[PDB]
Amino acid sequence: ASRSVIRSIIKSSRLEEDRKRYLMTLLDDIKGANDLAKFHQMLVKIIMKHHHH
Repeated sequence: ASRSVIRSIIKSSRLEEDRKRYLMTLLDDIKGANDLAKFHQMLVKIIMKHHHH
């Protein structure tokens, strides 16, 4: 997905702030559309797993 969409998903999430910042450092190191898409795919899985507690 786009960097802006991924950023918003992390920022709006209920993850611990330091864990949000961790994910942003990873995102900053990601390069390319394919890799951004894979990151977003991982991210959604993480968020939904965390939410489902």
